[PDB]
Parts: sequence; C-alpha cells; structure tokens
Amino acid sequence: AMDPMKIADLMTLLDHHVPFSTAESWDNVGLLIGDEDVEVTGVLTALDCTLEVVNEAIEKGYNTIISHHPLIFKGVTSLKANGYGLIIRKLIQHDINLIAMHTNLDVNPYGVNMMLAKVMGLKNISIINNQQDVYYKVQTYIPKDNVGPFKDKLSENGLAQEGNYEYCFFESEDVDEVKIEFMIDAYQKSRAEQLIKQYHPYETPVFDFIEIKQTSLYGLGVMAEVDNQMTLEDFAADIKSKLNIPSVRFVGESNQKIKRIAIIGGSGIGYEYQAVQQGADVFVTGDIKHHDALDAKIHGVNLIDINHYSEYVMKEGLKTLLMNWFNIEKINIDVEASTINTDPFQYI
Amino acid sequence: DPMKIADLMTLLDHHVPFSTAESWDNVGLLIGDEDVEVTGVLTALDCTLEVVNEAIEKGYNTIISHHPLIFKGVTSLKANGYGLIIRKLIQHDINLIAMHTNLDVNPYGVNMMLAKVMGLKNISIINNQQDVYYKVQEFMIDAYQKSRAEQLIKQTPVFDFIEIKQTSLYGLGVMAEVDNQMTLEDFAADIKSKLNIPSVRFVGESNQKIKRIAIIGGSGIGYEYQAVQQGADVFVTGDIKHHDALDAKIHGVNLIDINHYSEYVMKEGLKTLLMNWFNIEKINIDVEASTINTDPFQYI
Amino acid sequence: DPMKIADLMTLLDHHVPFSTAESWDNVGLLIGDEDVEVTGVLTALDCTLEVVNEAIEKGYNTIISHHPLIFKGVTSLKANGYGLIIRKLIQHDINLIAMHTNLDVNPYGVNMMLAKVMGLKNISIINNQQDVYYKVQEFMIDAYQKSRAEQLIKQTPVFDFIEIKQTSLYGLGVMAEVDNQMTLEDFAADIKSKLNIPSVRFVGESNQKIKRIAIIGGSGIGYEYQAVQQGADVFVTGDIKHHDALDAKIHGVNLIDINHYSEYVMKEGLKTLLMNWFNIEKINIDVEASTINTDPFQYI
Amino acid sequence: AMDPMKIADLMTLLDHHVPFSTAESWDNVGLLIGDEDVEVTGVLTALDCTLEVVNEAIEKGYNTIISHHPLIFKGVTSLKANGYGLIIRKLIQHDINLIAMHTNLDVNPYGVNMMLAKVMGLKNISIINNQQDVYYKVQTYIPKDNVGPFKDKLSENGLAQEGNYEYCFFESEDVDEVKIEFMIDAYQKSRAEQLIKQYHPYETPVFDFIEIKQTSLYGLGVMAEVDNQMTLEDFAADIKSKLNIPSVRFVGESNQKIKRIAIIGGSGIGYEYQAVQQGADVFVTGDIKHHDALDAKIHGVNLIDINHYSEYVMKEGLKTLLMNWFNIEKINIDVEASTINTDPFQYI
Amino acid sequence: DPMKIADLMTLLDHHVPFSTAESWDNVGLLIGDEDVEVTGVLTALDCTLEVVNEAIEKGYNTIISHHPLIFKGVTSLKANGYGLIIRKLIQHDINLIAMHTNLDVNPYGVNMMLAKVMGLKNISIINNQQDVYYKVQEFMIDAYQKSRAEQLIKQTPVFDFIEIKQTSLYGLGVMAEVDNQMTLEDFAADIKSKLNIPSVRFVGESNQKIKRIAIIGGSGIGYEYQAVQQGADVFVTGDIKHHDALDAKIHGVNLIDINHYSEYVMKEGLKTLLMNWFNIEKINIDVEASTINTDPFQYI
Amino acid sequence: AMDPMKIADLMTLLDHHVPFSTAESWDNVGLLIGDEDVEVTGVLTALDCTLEVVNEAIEKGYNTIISHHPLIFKGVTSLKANGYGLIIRKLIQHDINLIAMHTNLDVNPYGVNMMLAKVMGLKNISIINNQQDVYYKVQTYIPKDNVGPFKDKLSENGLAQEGNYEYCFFESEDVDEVKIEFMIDAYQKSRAEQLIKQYHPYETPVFDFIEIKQTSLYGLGVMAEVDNQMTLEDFAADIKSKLNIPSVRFVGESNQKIKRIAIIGGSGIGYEYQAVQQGADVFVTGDIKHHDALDAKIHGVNLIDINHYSEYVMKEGLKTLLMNWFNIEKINIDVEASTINTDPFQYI
Ligand SMILES: [Zn+2]
Ligand SMILES: [Zn+2]
Ligand SMILES: [Zn+2]
Ligand SMILES: [Zn+2]
Ligand SMILES: [Zn+2]
Ligand SMILES: [Zn+2]
Ligand SMILES: [Zn+2]
Ligand SMILES: [Zn+2]
Ligand SMILES: [Zn+2]
Ligand SMILES: [Zn+2]
Ligand SMILES: [Zn+2]
Ligand SMILES: [Zn+2]
Repeated sequence: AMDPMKIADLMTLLDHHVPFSTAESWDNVGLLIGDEDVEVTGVLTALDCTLEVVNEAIEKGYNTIISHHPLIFKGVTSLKANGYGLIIRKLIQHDINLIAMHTNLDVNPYGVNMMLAKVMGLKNISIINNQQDVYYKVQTYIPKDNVGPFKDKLSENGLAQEGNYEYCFFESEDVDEVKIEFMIDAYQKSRAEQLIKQYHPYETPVFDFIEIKQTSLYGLGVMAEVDNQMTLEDFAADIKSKLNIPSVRFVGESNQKIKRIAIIGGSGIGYEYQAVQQGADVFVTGDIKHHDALDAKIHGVNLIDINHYSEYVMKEGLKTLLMNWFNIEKINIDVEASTINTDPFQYI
Repeated sequence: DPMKIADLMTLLDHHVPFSTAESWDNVGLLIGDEDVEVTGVLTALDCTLEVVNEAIEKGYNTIISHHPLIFKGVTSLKANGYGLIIRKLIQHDINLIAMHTNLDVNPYGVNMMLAKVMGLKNISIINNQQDVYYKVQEFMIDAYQKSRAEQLIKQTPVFDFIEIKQTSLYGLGVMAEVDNQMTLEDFAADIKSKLNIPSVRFVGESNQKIKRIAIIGGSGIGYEYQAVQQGADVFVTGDIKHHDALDAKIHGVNLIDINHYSEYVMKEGLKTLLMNWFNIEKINIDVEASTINTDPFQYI
Repeated sequence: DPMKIADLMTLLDHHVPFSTAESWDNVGLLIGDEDVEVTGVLTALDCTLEVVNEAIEKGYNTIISHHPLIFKGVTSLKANGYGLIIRKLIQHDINLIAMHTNLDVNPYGVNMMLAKVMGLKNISIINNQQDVYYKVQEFMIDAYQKSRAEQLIKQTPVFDFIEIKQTSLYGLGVMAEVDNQMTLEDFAADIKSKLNIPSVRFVGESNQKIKRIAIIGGSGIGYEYQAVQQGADVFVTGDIKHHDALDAKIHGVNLIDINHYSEYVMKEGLKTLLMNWFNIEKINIDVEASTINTDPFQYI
Repeated sequence: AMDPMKIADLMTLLDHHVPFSTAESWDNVGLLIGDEDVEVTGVLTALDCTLEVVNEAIEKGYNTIISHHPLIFKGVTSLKANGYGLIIRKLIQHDINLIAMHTNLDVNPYGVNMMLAKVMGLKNISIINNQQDVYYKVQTYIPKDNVGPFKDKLSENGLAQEGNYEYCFFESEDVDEVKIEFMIDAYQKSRAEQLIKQYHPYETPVFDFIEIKQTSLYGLGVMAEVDNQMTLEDFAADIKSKLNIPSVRFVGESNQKIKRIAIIGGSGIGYEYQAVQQGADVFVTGDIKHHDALDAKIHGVNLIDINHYSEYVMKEGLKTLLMNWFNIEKINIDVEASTINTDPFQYI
Repeated sequence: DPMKIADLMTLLDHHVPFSTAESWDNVGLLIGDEDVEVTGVLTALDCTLEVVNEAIEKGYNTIISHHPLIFKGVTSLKANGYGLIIRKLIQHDINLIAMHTNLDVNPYGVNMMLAKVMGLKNISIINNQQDVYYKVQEFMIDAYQKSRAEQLIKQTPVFDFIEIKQTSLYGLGVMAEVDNQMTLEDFAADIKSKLNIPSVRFVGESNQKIKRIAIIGGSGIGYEYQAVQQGADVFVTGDIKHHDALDAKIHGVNLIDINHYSEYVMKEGLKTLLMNWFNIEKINIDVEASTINTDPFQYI
Repeated sequence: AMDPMKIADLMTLLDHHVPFSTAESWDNVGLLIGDEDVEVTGVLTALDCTLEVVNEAIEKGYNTIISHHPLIFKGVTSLKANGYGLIIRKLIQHDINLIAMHTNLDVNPYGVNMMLAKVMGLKNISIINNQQDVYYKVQTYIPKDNVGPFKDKLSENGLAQEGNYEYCFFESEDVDEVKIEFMIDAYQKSRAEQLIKQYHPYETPVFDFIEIKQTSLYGLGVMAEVDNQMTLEDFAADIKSKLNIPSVRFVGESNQKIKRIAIIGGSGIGYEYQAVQQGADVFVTGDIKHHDALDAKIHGVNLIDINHYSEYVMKEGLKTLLMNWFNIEKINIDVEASTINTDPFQYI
C-alpha cells in the first residue's frame, strides 16, 4: 500500500532544501492555507497567488500552489467574497493548498537572487549579507583509559555527530584528565546536558557550552560579475532583454564601467550603500523611489530598477528545483510554473 | 424578494449600529458572501465547530455570534484549531456575522439581557458614549451630514457648523435594582440560580445590603470603581482575578463574578430581538438560539 | 525700495501660506539671509548642484525649490554629497527657499498644475484641511484673533468664543475630469505625451473607462481608496510599488504611475504664479524655471 | 552579650536559601517596610499581608511578617488612612517589619510549586522553565616550574575556588607555557582582572574571560507525576480535596488520561503551550479566563484552574522551611503560618 | 467645631484648586488621616527630616510643603533615606499635604510671591490654562454641570450644550516690571539681595536694559522663548544648565538663574495666605513658616 | 614636493590618539563642517565654537577649529543669518574647518577628566566606568609537521599579529592535530574567515571564533586622590581657586573628610551613586540641579558642582596634546588654545 506524498511530506522536503527558519521573523511562510493530511495531486509555482493562478491550478487538476509572496501576510480580519477574501475562499472551496516560500527563498543559495544572476548570464555568483548561525562548543572533562570510549560511544550512539577532539591535562596536578570537545547546533543544548549527565560520573561532572557563531550559507542578495566589463547603460539594456522587462531605469553615468553586480530582487533599497562597501559597481533591485534614487545619484551609488515584478523568475526556477528534489526522492508528481503574467502594472 | 446577507447586515446595523463597537473590535460580516440568500439564522456566543455542525444540521446558512471568531488577523487557515471552524464555514457556504461590542453597549444588548434574566427593575445604560451632532447656523445635523450640507448650502453665503456633544443612548454596562434590598450572599445565590451558573464567587461581606447593581457582561474589571461612583452597591462581571478582587475588597467595593460565559444569555436574547425585527419587516426567516453549551470550563 | 528675502517670504506666505505645510515638513527660508536684496528667482523641483550652478550663471541669488534640500537635520556640512550643494549656496551667497507641502495643498499648486498640464476640466481640491474660526458672542475671528479679542473686549463684561470648523480651501490632491470618456490605456498614453514622460505604467484593465481623475503628485499612495470613495475612476500619482499596485488591482482600484519626477511641472507653474504676484505688486524681478532635468532615473 | 537576630540577619538567611536576585526584574522583593536594625521577636508567614494579618502579628507579639505577595508593588503615591494606606500605616505605627518573598519563592526548588506538587501528593517533582546563569571560564597563560603554584596559591588565597585545570603548550614554538583555567560567577570578573594583574608577570599578561551559560536550579513551575494514571476529572477532584478548594474548573475531556502535570501557582496562563511541549498532560494554575480556556480547549491543551488563592500553601510551607533554616543556625525565634483565610472571593 | 484635615483640604482646594496641578504631579494629602484634628500648620518647601523634627517641636501635626515628598511611587519604606522622613511622619501622627504645581500656577502662588519679593509692579499670570465652560441652549455651566443639567432638563425636550473655551486665571509664570529700567547686572544684583541668594548667574550683556520680567520659579527652562514672545526682556528661573544658557545667549534671550531653591519664598507666602483664609473662616489655628534652610547646596 | 597636512591627515592623527569610535552612539563627532582635501594653516582649540571663536581663528589666519562641544548636535533644519546659523555660515564663508572631539575626549585616558584631575593637583588618577571591547579568540585545527609554519607564516604575512598559541591533541584517537589560537579585533572576523579558508586544507576545515570581552582603556570619568586628606569645604575652595571658578557649590557636611574623588566634567549627574560604590568620597561634576542634590544629600552622597563650564580646561589640555602629537610626526603647524571666555553665565 502506497505512500503517496501528502502536504506534510512536501513540507518536510521543502524545508530540507529551503529551510523555513531562514525566513525573516516578520515574514509569514510555510503552509498558509490547506490541510497537511491531503494527498498532493500536482504543484503549480507562482510569484503571487492571484485569482487567475487559482483558476489555473483548478483547470490543471493540481491541488497545491507554492507562491513566493504570502497571500496572507498580516492577519486577515475577514473572509468575504471580495478582494483577497475571494481568492482565499476559492482555495478553500476547491481544496487547494497554498504554501508560501518567501524570504527563505530570497536568502537561499539557490533562491531568487541566484536565479536572477543566472538569468542575467552572470558568473562567480556568491551569496552576500550572510546570516549568522549559533552553535555550541561543548567541553567535558573525563579521566583517560576506558571511560573515554565509554563516553565517546554512548554520546555518538544518542546522536551528536561523532567528530570529537581530545587533549590531555591535569585537574585539581592531582587528577589527570582528558578534555573532550565537539559541536552542537543551538537546539541540541538541552539534549547535550541530559546525555552528559546520564553517562558521566562525579558529584559535580564538569561540562561547558561555549557559544560559537558561524557565517551562514544563507543571506539576502548575491554578488556576481559580468563576463566582460560593460557600461552601466549597456548592462541595463542587456538585463531588460534577458528578463523580458517592458521598461528599466538606472541611476548613474550611462558610460560608467560595471564589473561587479549586487542583486536583491523585490524591494532591496536600504542595502545599496552596503553593497557598494562589499564591492558592487551597481545595485540591482526593484521598487526604487525618487528620493532614494536622488540620494544614490549624489553619492555615486549606481542603481538599476528591474522592477519588483522581476522576482517572477522564481516560478520556472523553483519548478526546476522541485523537479530535481522530486527526482532524487523518486516522486512522480507533476510540477509546472504558472504562465500567467500577474504583474499589476501595464507599461506604455 | 428574499433576504440576502447584505439585507440582514443593513437591518442589524439599523438596530445595533456596528459603529458603536470599539475601534479595536472586529464586527460585521466576518466570513461569507453578502449576495447569498439567508436560509435561517442561528445565534451563538462562541462559534465553535459544534455550533457550525448545528447550523448545517438545521439547514441554516447564517450564524450570528457575539464573540468574533476572527479577532486578530488569521495568519494561516489550516485543518487544525480555529482553522478547522473557519474552513468548515467556507466549505459549507455558512455566513458568520459578529455583533460583538456593538451588542455589549446596546440599550437592548448583553447587559439589558443580563439584568432581565436576573429579574431586575429600573434598568438604564451606564458609561454612555458621546454623539457628535452639529447645529447649523438654525437646525440639527448628524456626523456625515456636515459635508453635504456645505455641498448643498453653497448653491456667496455665510454659514456655521457648531459642534454639539450629546450623551449617547449607547454605553457599556447597565445600572439596575432589585425590588427589595437583599444580602450580597442572597443576591449572588439568586443570580447563580437564574443564570444556571455552576459556581459563582463574590467579594464583600456576605451580609452587605444590595439594592443598586451595575452589570458588565464578559470581562468588565476596570469599571468597578466608576460603578460605585455611579451608585452601585455591587459590580457584576466575569473573569475576575485574585489581585483585582483583593483590591476591591480592601477598598470596600463589592463584586460578583458570574463568569464571562454568562454572556451566553445573548443567544436567546438575540433570537428574540431578531424575530421581532423580522416581524416588523415581514421577513419569514427562522431564527434559533444555539443549544450547545460552549463553555470551555467544566466545574467540580 | 528693492525687494529683500524677507519681503519675498511675506509675499509667498500670503499666496501659499507656509502654515498649510505638514507638521513634519521643512519649509520657508532654509539657507540664506533675509536682509539680502533679491537679484532674481530660479524655480526648481530639486536643488541639485547643477541648479546652483545655473542660478550663479544667470546672476540669480534666490532659488525656490519644491523639495526641501535640508529635510531631516544635517549632521555635517562637508565637501561631499548634499554637503557640496549646501556649501556652494552659502559660499555664493545664494538663498534657498522651500515651498514644499504648502505648494502640494495649494488651490494653485502642484496638483492644479498637474491637472492643467493634462488638459483637465472641473478641477477642484480634494482631501480638504479644516480651518478653525471662532464666532464671538456676534462676529467672526481667525486663529490668533482669540487672544487679542479678550485683550480688547476686557476694556466686567460677559463674552464667548465659539469654535466653528470650516472646510479649508487647502487640500492634498485635486479631482478633475476629461472632456470625453476615454480608456485607461488612452488616458495614460495621453498624459505620458503631455508630461513628456519616458515611461508610464497603469493598474487596471486597459479598456476601463475614465471620466473622473484624482491626482496627487509625488508619492500619494495611501490615498487611492479615499479617491475612489470621492468618485475617481483612476488615481494618478508617482512612486507606486508592486504590493500597493497588486492590492489596488485586486480591489478594482485603477492607478497610473506618472513618476514622482512629474512634480517638475511646478517649475514653470511656480514661475508663472510668481511673475503674476510680482506684477500685482509692481516688482521688477526676473523669474526663470530651471531648465535642468534633475531626474536621477534614466529610462531604457 | 548576645547577638539576637536583627531584620538584617534574617534578610541574609532568607537570601541564602531563596536568593532575592532570582525574582523577576519587574518584581518588588525583600524588606518592603521596616528597619534592618530592629531585633526580630517572631515571624508570621502570609500570602497577602491584609489588615487582619497585621492585627494577628500584633496580637501574637511578632514584629516581622513574611508575605508572598508584595504589599507595595507599584510605588504608592500616598499613605492615607484608607485602603492599602491603612495597612502600611498600621505596620509602621506598630513597628512591624514586612518582607516580601515573591517571584524568588515562585522559582525556588523548595518554593510555591514544589509545595503545590507535594500537597497534591505528586512524585518525581522537577523544576521547569529554568533560568540561565552567566559564568566565566577564565584562562591565563603562565610558564611551568614554580610560577604555577605561585599563581595557584595566591589566586586561591584571595578567593576564586581552588578548582583549576592545566594544559601544556607553546607560545610564540618559542616560549613553552601552561594554560590554566577555572570558573568564576559573573560578579567576580572585576576581582579576577585585578588579582591576575597583581600576581602575574609580563608587559602584556595574557588572560581571557569566556562567557559560559549554565542551566539554573531556579525556574518558574514544576513538572511532576501522579502515582497512578488518572482521568482529568478525577485528578481535578483529588486536588480540590487535598488543597481544600471550594470550586475547581478544568478544560479538557473529563475522561482524558493524565500522568504528567505542570504546575504554576498563581496566574501562569501564557505557559500552558510550552508546558505541553515539555511533556505535560495538564497545566495547573489559577486566574484562568474564558478566552484563554477556549483557545486551550480547541488546541487540546488540558487545564485546571485551582484558583490563584491556592498559593496559600506557602504559609505552612515557608513556616516549615524557616523553622528548618533557624534550626540549622540554632535560632530560637518562633515562626507561625497565618491562619487567616485572606481569599477575597467567597464561593457559592 | 474643630478643623480636621478633611476641612483643611476643602479650604485649600477652594483657594488653590488641586485640579490646576499638572497631570503628572502628586498633590493633596500625601501622608495622613483626614479625620485628624489640625493642631497647627507648618509651611515648607521641602519636607526634610529637620522640618518634621521642627513640626514635632512646635506641637504641629500638619505640614504643607510645595514639593511632594512622595512623587513617584515609593517602592519601600525603610529606616533610611526618604523612608526615614515618611516613617517619622507616620509614627508621630503628622499629616503631610503637598500644594505643588497647583501653587506654581495660582494667581497668588509661587510666581506672584517671587515677583512681590523682588518688588515688582503690574504682575500678571502668563501661560494661562484654558477652562471649559458650556453655554446651554441660554445660560452658563461648569465642567461637571453637563451631566446633571441633562439629568435635570430631561424632566420630550430639545436642548444643546455648546463648548466654550475660556482663558483661565491659572498659569505657569508671571510677567511683571520694574519701576524704572535697570541694567541686567543691576537687576540680577537687586534680586540676589532681596531673595538672600548666595550666588546668582545671568545670561546676556551686563548692560542690557530690563523693564519687563518673566518669572517661573523652580525649573522653568523650556519657557524662555515664549516669554520673550510675550514681551519679557529677561526670563528668571532656577536650575539653568550650560547648553540651555548657551542657546539663549546665541539667540539673544536673557536669563537669570536665581536657583531652584528660591521657591523657599512660598513658606512665608503660604503662611500669610493661610492666616488670611483662616481669618475669613474664623479658624483659630496657628500657622508658621519653617525656618530651616533646606537647600542641599552650600555655596563658596 | 611637499606633503602639507590636509584636514584628512589631521583626522587620521586625531583618531589615532582619541579614537572617534569611543564616542557615544548618540554623539556627533569628527569633521562637522569643512573639506578633507583642504591644507591646515593652523589649529585653534575651543570648548564651544562661538562666533567670537570663529572671529579669533580668522584674525589669527587659522583655518581649523577643534572644539569639545559639537556645534551641530541634532541635525540643523536651516542655515539662516541668525543664531547658530550665523556661526555655521561664517565658518563656511571663510573656509574654516570645524572638528568636534566630544565624548571621545570625555572618555580618553588623556582627555577631559585626566585634565580636570591634573589641574586640581590630584594623584593616582585612573579611568573609571570602563568601556568593554569585543575581541575574538580564533581557534583552528591543523596537522603537525610543516603545515604548522605553513599556516603561521602565511597568516602572519597577511596581517593578524604573529602571537600564536599551540597545543597537541587528537581528532576523530585517529588524526593527531595541533590546535592553534590567536586574537583578532571584532572587525577582523571577516578577513580571518577568508585567510583561514585560503591557506588551510580539508573538505571541512575546522575553525572557531570565540567572543572575548576585555575591559577597555576608555571610560567616562576618573577616580583620583588628594595628596593629603581634606575636608569637603576645603577641597571645594581649593579647586575653585585652581580652576578659577567664580562660584562653587557642594552637597554634604562641610567638615566631611575627603580622600578619593570621582570626576566627570560637564553634566555627570546619574553617575554619583556608582562613583560612591566605586569608592569615591565625593563626586565632582557640573550642571547639578536641586532635586538631584537633595537626593544626594539625604543619601550621604557628597557632590561638588564645579560648573559644566569647567570643561574649558580642555582648550589648553588639547593644545598640549596636539603639539606633542605634531612633534612626534614632525609637523610644524601652530596650535593655540582659544583665550575667549565663552561661558554663557556671568556670576554675581
Ligand atoms: Zn523576494
Ligand atoms: Zn517580493
Ligand atoms: Zn460582550
Ligand atoms: Zn465577551
Ligand atoms: Zn509635492
Ligand atoms: Zn515630492
Ligand atoms: Zn507566586
Ligand atoms: Zn501570586
Ligand atoms: Zn514650583
Ligand atoms: Zn520646584
Ligand atoms: Zn565633555
Ligand atoms: Zn560638555
């Protein structure tokens, strides 16, 4: 008897590759509308889950929509047949599940900004603005001989990855001891306390947790470079064509030479000065407003507004990711990128 | 011409104006479609999953609850917790309307209803709101009338809108009285019995004499000192906590905790009001009070 | 008797009262010396270094900008960034005056100017401020008059100041209309051409029909729902972002982003007003609109 | 010539066993009304120091009242012959001292929640919601031979507990050194700096303080278990009887099987979800309100409201503690638990 | 029928209404028993332990201080610091009343008292409060009268309460004048001598000419710009700090720091007022000004 | 062709000796008005940069003013010919540069409070209220033999001061390793990550950054002592004379014996209780107000108000410092302390 993938199985897989915990604390991510117990019949990727997207999923026989933008962001106070209420109600009425992979996908090594840089044909793409993850270096003190492996083996048996580090030294030079050390993630602190107490000895078994911060693989934005050095206006025209953008605008001398590019898709104004500090010749983002562009201009910070809507690259990008992850796990569920242009703006 | 949700909403607003609700509150049509024809109305304190099941059972597509099922914004709608109730409503095409603080402050609302169930006399609204009305220079106008009256009166004329403040009919709480003075203990026992309450608790000497009573159903602590100022011998409310009771006791302010759940009286009270309003308008729609006891507490 | 900065400031305040500006805003003489004789006036949207160079070139010692060059307090004044422009003004004895939100809400200001440049009809101020005026008991008085009228009327008399609130002439935005209904797409194209805009974008079906138009130049998102309430078929503003456009789209609210930079129309609009005001007062001072395109954006 | 116990001596003893520093930072604990210099004539324990409690102390010839709840919580703005003013004035006029042992007693291993669990007849009682205490691992580098004990001995002489830990290694492999390490509490950092500077050598004597956090023995609440698995309603009836409560109310299916119990006496709503995470079958507390019970019910979190007033168990509990502490120290001062029922509520 | 604390409180409220005190302030009976018969009244700026000892010595059981001994809530009452003074009061059955900001804004209060001690002329309250009074439709009513007048006038009648705002008699500060113009230096020296101040300091050229003087006793910085607006040549207050003095100096605003402690003049000033009020009411109770110099500063 | 000192060269030198980063985060320090590219013609020191000070610099041919107090503190919203606008405009019009050395000079070992204590003739002067600086102890694990110096040499080549510390031990007792450790300042964390990755080996090169906090040399205030124990009033009269103060006021018994003195020039009320904890017999500051003096008196905290204006000692103090720093660097630029008494107060 089969184990067809349920929403709960999909959630675990999504979380493995694009951890929901990497989303900002203000964000609203994960299963927003649906039922964990339901069997997935197909997956439609979307930037914004508009009414037409829901209609498209229904028409295709798919019961799961993964969007970038959370359809429910601040709590909804009503669910009427109007506005966003009409979309939410239609999902529920048709038993469609909606998952949001929002800022977790913005900060992922394979997420929105890797996807943007790739579509722009750029090279040497690296995450920037790295998160910091908290670890602990756990240090225990134990006598030599057989009580060392006795510790090692039991500790490694009950989890806590089998990489240890051992040094001789004297407690008091009365009691000669071995100081053992290993790493734990911040969540394991509790378990590590338990397991050390259970399989150690004395009246006062000595153990320490030393906070270690490590640079994360996750961060908001990428730095990349063009193949060949280019003028600002030529780089702007190039990416307008590659991303099929109706209108692009840039801030800076049109003949400015550009090699290193920082990209935060969406609305990344607030990071442009830091991007310049980090080595960018231009900061690429959307939703750039007059006074921030004016400020950038006077300071010599070069900008390109590719429009917030250029995050739409994640529909095909995430479709490709998910098909790969499904291949690995030998899952045959169909994934399609929504073909609807959901940009609220029409350009003239 | 069959009554739709939109028509119900108009009628309810007429009799219990949604604008009298507190600004923090979430009232009106919370879940539904205003174009849908009302098949029947079930009244509820809390819209639990059992209450939704009851509406479905009775063939009713409209629930009016006191407490808003969605109060702070919902962050997700999953098949769990409150998500389950909201999803069940939507999937069964049930409309949910909340008449919350607008009902608490209505002259015929929660506190009138409590005082009637207690058999009280001389019941009047306390803690009255203030209505803003302009005298135009002379005749009277309401809040919104101030825009159009310029838009009308400017067809070179010299005119004036004078703000006048009027004590509202609407307010949180009622003051009322027993026929004859009774002890605090006897009054607490009397209302326990009348409201079918499993357990009541009071603050004050059992032999204190009670004539004038202030009532705020739900959770009305914060108002007990004012009530005493307004003439109450006792303040009746729910959800009274230790430190607030201890303060009242030391200050000589008498209280009775009838439990927040005592707002359940609005189910029958609202059923009766709505049957009457329907009668006036010649609407032939069935209204029932939910029979489900939705108190999360069981008393021993 | 030659006009000084102080005299200019008086005249500008007469026609576009600096007190109609928002309380957060920074308006008036921002950089200068009120005793200095005005040699000429250059109007500007943003006072860039190029605009300062232009004033110097033209022999003008007075610039009137819409946008305040100093908005939040300056923490330093170095030869870099905005420091460069402020220092250049001072070192060349150029006076900078900001007519910012007071011009946005003026009956002849930014939004009248936008609606005229679009060739619109029936243009009226929307979002009107409220003026406080007292009726004394009877005759009328203004804001400041309430002090002196006691100081005058107390020379034992029994008197009254009655607060009356009056719809102001001043407000953020105008409502206006085209001669004949046109599609949303055609109207957007029409205004693109009339304002010489490199790129315009709109929200709403291209074949939506437009008759009544609400305009707030600059960055007016926050007001689009109210505008629709006030009768607009479309809200015209700049600096529209994705999520605000997506919200409007789902709610059926039509928008056009003409870009914040479209406030540049106030350069010629202000030049014309100031030439007229000068004429009335028989002041022979040259006024020019800056010809510099100061948009930080270049469009492709 | 005697050393009769003064309030200041009592305060030191109280603080030793139920440290005032473990109280919450918003709390108001310790000597609230009185004179440190005054000789203690007897001690009356109380939940709330009401007028009748003060009258009881006067009648008994006791000049010290220890209450759980602070009679002065937010600053008093007046002291009139009315309300709480009348109680405060009566204490002062009769030279009665009032000490509050509030949230420090809530979080103590022998405090309010241990006492509740014991009165309920429960077993395997353990503190939960543990505080974290900050320590430092101080590391200094010193040459071997005689300068090691020279360091050890002087450091241990000037306090800083004589548990050291020593390891060989090379500074620069030019200057061979011994790295010595030991623990200090967070307050000793200053002294440790001084003492290391004074008895070390070089131009730049190398020493480090490494922050270590340890799970405290103090925490808000206990987890315990019933002897024999029981239904929720039976457990509720049992504890109503054991604590002599006029009325108890519970949230949950009456036949729910209960083994593990979390208890926060007083008003502990806000912790029930965490208690369930920590393994509780039911969260026992007081002052439970409708909407929080409604939420608990829908989420399957089981609750029992034993009333805030059930904290009254600390009068006899603290009396027993204090008599034990006085025995140890050979102090003959009488301690009595106030017999007044001070519950503002009367149940019908 | 001997005067109790409650009767004193009524009389003081009549002449120096406790409701004119700032909302942050702590005034009235701070420590005491309103049923206790007043044996005598000692006036005080600060109620120090020495002032309590003086009351006890004189056989007086009532102290009226300007500064509230309890301002923010007391968190403990131990035999140390301020605890010592509060405990001594209570243990000796001394009643402490605070007439703080209500005395600062009174027409006969701190600032009248300062201006009199300086020998000034044409003294008037500045910074006046606003009194709310309703004209009922016509006759006048006060703040509280608005409730009962409905409760009275509703025995179907159509009526109106019109809010009228009236300049109060009460305000922080006085404006006053010398008989003849004098230099800033000479005026500072004159008031130093008249108030027996060990050290005075002034801001402004020593030869500036002074005629009109604004005074706020205590710590009145924040009001100096307004005072100049109101016509003052100099603002007189205490507790002036470097940066506030430097700002005033650069703006041409003249100041004199007479020290916060100069509010001590209210001891004799209040003694005189209270003897007079007692006379009117035929109360034979002794009132003395405390003779203790309570300044924490000693000057060298 | 010369390298005459420009403002940018002066800024670097100032920052070296009195780091701008030690200023409070609310403060406004450094070059407030001027041009980094301009050649310095002479330096005038000032407490407050008043109009007369600017006039004095012009008259002397000096184009640089260093003040203690920042002429621009909260952003200026206008620059009119009035008030502070007139001073700012006059600086700009005459090409005068103004640097503020504000709270950085308050907390410097040679700054305002050292200068105050020295002018008072005091001894044993020590900074108090020390800042804490964040460092990292970087720990890497590397095999013995030749890969150790290979690491050492390259790491030391690319900066990161050549003080290392080495200990033997076993990774897994499979792979025997050397644990190397060294210090970095908090800014080097990024570089250290790079350089370790570049010149280390494995699939997972193990390195840790351990946060170390050290007591700074910078702090607000000094503690010092009088030569000979003195009465409070005599100490007050002495310092009034030494600093030429028109009027001094003190709080405390006039015959109180004084040996240890805490000094925060300016407006240091808020620190007096801590100063007493730290061992002061009197707290010396300016701008003392009635209610704070009243509080101090009742608590037995002794105060002397020497007036905020007594910070004027830094004009000659900083002149002396700067002349010394210029000597070292062989710079011939004139430095003069402004002679203008800029006290807004005149005493009578
Ligand atoms: Zn994104
Ligand atoms: Zn986005
Ligand atoms: Zn209610
Ligand atoms: Zn309720
Ligand atoms: Zn504008
Ligand atoms: Zn603008
Ligand atoms: Zn407790
Ligand atoms: Zn409690
Ligand atoms: Zn005062
Ligand atoms: Zn005062
Ligand atoms: Zn300073
Ligand atoms: Zn200073």
